[PDB]
Amino acid sequence: LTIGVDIGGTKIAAGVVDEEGRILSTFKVATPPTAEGIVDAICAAVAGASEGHDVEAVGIGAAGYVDDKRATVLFAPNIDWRHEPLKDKVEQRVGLPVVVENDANAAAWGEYRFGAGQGHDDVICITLGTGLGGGIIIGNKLRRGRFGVAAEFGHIRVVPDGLLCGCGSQGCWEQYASGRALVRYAKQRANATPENAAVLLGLGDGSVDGIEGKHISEAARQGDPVAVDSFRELARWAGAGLADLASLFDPSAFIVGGGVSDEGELVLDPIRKSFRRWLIGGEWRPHAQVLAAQLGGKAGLVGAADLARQG
Amino acid sequence: LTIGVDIGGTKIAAGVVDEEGRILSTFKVATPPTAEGIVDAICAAVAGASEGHDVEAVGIGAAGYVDDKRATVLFAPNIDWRHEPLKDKVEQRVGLPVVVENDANAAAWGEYRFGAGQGHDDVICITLGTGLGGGIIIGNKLRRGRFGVAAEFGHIRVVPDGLLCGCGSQGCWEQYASGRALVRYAKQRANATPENAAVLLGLGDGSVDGIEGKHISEAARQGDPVAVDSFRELARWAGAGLADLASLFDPSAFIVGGGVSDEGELVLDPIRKSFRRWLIGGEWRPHAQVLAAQLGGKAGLVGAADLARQG
Amino acid sequence: LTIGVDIGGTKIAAGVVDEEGRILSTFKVATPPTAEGIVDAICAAVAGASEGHDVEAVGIGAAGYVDDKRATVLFAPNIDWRHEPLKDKVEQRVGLPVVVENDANAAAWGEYRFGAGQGHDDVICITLGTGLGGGIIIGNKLRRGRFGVAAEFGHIRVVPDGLLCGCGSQGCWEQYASGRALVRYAKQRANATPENAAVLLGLGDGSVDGIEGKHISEAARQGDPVAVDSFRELARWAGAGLADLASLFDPSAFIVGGGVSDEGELVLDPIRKSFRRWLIGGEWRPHAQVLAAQLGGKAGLVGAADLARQG
Amino acid sequence: LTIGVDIGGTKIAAGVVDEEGRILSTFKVATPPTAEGIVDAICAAVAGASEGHDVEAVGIGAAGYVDDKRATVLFAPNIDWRHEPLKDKVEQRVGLPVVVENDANAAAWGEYRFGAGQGHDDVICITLGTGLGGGIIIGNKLRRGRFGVAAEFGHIRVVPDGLLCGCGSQGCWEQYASGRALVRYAKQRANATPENAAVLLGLGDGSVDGIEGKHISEAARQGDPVAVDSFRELARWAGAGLADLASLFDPSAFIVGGGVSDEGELVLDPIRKSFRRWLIGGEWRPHAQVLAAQLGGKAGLVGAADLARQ
Ligand SMILES: [Zn+2]
Ligand SMILES: [Zn+2]
Ligand SMILES: [Zn+2]
Ligand SMILES: [Zn+2]
Repeated sequence: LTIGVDIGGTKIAAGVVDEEGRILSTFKVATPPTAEGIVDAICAAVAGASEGHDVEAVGIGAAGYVDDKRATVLFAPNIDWRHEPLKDKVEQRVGLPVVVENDANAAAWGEYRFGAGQGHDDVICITLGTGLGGGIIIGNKLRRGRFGVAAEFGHIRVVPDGLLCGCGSQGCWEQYASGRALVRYAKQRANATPENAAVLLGLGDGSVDGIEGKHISEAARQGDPVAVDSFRELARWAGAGLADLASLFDPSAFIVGGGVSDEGELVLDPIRKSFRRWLIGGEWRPHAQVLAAQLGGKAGLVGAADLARQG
Repeated sequence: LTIGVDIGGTKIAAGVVDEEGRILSTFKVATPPTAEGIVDAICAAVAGASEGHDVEAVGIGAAGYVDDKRATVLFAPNIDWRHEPLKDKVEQRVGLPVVVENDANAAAWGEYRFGAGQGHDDVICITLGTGLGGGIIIGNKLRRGRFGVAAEFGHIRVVPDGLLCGCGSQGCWEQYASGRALVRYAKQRANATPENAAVLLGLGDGSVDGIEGKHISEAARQGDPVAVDSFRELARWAGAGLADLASLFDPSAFIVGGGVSDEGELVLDPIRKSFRRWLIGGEWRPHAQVLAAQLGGKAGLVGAADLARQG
Repeated sequence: LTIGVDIGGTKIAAGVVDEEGRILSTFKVATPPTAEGIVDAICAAVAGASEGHDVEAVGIGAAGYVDDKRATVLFAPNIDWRHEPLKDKVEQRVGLPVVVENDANAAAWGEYRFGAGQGHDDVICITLGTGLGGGIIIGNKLRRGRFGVAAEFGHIRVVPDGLLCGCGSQGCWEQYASGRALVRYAKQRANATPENAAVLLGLGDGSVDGIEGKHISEAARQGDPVAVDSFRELARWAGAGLADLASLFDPSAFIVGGGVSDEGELVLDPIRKSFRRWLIGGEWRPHAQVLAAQLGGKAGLVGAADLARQG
Repeated sequence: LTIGVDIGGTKIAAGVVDEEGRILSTFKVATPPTAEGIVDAICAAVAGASEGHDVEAVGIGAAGYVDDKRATVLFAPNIDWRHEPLKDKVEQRVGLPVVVENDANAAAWGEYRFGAGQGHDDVICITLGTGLGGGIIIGNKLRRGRFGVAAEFGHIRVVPDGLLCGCGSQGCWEQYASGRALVRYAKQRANATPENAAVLLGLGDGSVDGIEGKHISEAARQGDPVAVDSFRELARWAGAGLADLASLFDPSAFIVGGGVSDEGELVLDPIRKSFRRWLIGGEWRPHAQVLAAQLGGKAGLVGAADLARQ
């Protein structure tokens, strides 16, 4: 029995989780803008979620690069952590041992252990959020890398001299296949051909900026030409990438979750269909599966809890 | 005590390799023009290399996708081989256990176990030649992939819609970081500004296309502006690539070898400099060493012989 | 009243064309393998077509860089002409006044003066064949540029570090927007997803290699999915580019034509839809029309003739 | 005898320009925040400059898409203007006839008629500022295009699915060869190897983001390895471009001017050399000349002036 925490931009969330990934308790606080308030909000959230239960360790999913010690947040893009010991600060204050994991590595292990990855051995997970993140599992282990920063798939350059990424470099995959990307793609199309977007503009404020990640997903189901076109474009870079990861890792299966994948096979099919249409030498090689995530949002919590059991 | 085989375009070497990766007796045969005759020449070579030696097992470097069961060449670009059961074929006609490995994988592992990898756990190898290829070690074991076809690095797409590649896909990395690329960039630069290739051209037939691989590594070490600056361009693509593999697996070390690196730190240093510059991170995330391969060309032969002791 | 010449690769055709651009007599002659044999063959052609006809001039469509004096082929890619004085040669030997033009320019002028171009002042014609080619008409004149070599739209570099081109460069538009292109796209796709290209692979010989341009323009209208997707890919590069010519010259009408446009609204339409999708200034700038090319094959001859009317 | 006007984010300038492009007077008014106020400050500036002189017309340098009718500003990326009838509004409030030109096109014509274009026919002008803009001259006539929005070189896509542009499409040339681009390249390379940028970080504030356009040109003329390498990187894209315009227009000359070129052959020689390294089939074809722009900052103003006489 253990507790996991997903540190998710709007809300932090803690929970007591059994050996089969069942949430016995949830508790949530509004994420702080500050640096040190996160530690304070985390313990607050641990102490709320423990709720009488006899807890052994605590695993935290932080959105940022976490080290190979599973101890420190090396760098987050938003929140100012400079080599900040998060294990050390929280261990001394909730008494119990702590382990810190990359946010998506948590999700990755979450889906693999209790989700769509059950009964596979070699598995790559992607998540399509505002950005694009993931994790590896090879041989039944999470693979952090030697320094702890492995599978930062979002910043594999896809387009040289590409778009400015939120990380510094240009052309990162995260700027072409993601929730950010999707919206760019809508707006671009939307601006040129306003007519073939009457159902999609009719959802926001009517004007070319009122477009949001939700508006597209729905506007597409009702087949709004521009909406569905923006999924193709996404599906493209999405699939391209999967094919590149397929060339490098050759998994049994990719497991695509994310906010924009909790939409279903409106998105998942085109990407599976792009992947196939972009994989190399498929004639001779086995095609990996492109499965969707089962645990949706919960992944990282459960992932983190169970990752807090490993040595 | 075990034999390794390296199936070269010109010639097929079969050597006896000991526990410590030491070639005790190489033996050679010419590479016939047929597909089916190669299987004879492999046996012919394993015959003669094996004279008066207590041999246990035999590994084969295959220039194509090898499966996970390590027994068939699924597809080779230059040998007419399709689902060709090289293992069963040779196992039957030599009388000793056989494994078949990807040629890139053998050399990757050969370097990891007896070469430049010693004392590392997570390692990614590249070798630059006509092409680009390599292998992966994560946690002390070669990682072939779920289906046996991993680390086909050569073909991670680096330019969308880019240069035509021999795997039939546009924009692979092989096309930009490889002896073949090196040459292209020289031919372009030399043709733009002939005045700076006073030395480089003099080495070939004084002509526009005379340039060949060797002539550049010669012209470079002789401080020739075009030949030194072609290596700068090969560095950009080579490094930028490693920086991306650094995001995927984030190893403790890249090991960079093959024909193009035989020329030494003239080639490797500007790469190491490119790698550092393209690396996503900054001064928080630590850098993976870029080491020179030690076992030169014998990598494939040696490493194959060791992969013959696995399971 | 005047004769034009279409220097076809398998025959040479001289034609008598009136003030209203309608062909009277037409005399063809085998294309010889020798360079000056084409001169000889042009003169024979000219003679044979000028039967009891009051002929004033002879315009000649040459597929090379013609100069500003409309006289020398400065370079033909196939014919061995370097600085050939084709105007003075052919004048001397047939007694009539002569003028030489780029073959795309003849096509361009023909279509502006006798096709989709009528009632427009500023117009840009693109003809999609093995390559791309075109011509500028601005202020009702053809615009050869200072040195003669205007309008080589084929080789304006759309993908830096892209595809090696006949012109000797990488990433030229020609390689992305043309027959040669469409076919890549089909082959890449068909080999990726055999299942979907079942009609396309029928029309040829079963195999990926057996695919040919005309088989796709058919397999499309029967709605073969691979063959349509390949027409999307083309329409993307063709429109993307048109929208760049639109930002350069800002014409009243583009006129897309030549081999893979004479197929019709199967193609023009997606292009027209892809030009609007990529045009910048959606809501403010009027949209230039995308018209289909009325004269088909004929144009080169008809334009050459009529360009002979002035200087 | 006529009046040109130059509408610039900091100041508007309206001068009197004779037959040979010579400025005889110059008046200036600070540029107000409203769209509806620029209208007035322009009237103010023409009234201020037409002192004593017999002016026959006004030409106006609009920083935005102007139409074929030389009368409307269809959209400006800064000035809040949509289908603004600037010609009519001004004509009626000064009493002299007015024409409204694209600002790049004003500049082009000025340079072609009075500066480095002297004695050419087919000529393409590029000005290299915060962004890249320009104008096309073919057969001694500025070419505005069918709808007047022609010549907009800045936004030919050089890198597909590339950098975000201020027109909202990705990849535009403006994002790769321009004052802004120059800044980015400087920053990137000094962040990559600060040791070769000691001289340049000095001129700024020791710090990677304190880098600005002026700082770099000075750092290069003191041979600062990074400032130079960042004009190499500007040259690469600047020529590649000029090379593709060579392919389209084949002019007798490109005239490269504006903010970044103010620095001279330290910038143009890299470019002039890149243009050659990217020109298609340049042993058969004749090469266009790359020439330094003569009239510097004034071109737009002189240009607008003469464009009021065509
Ligand atoms: Zn990034
Ligand atoms: Zn490839
Ligand atoms: Zn070309
Ligand atoms: Zn733009």
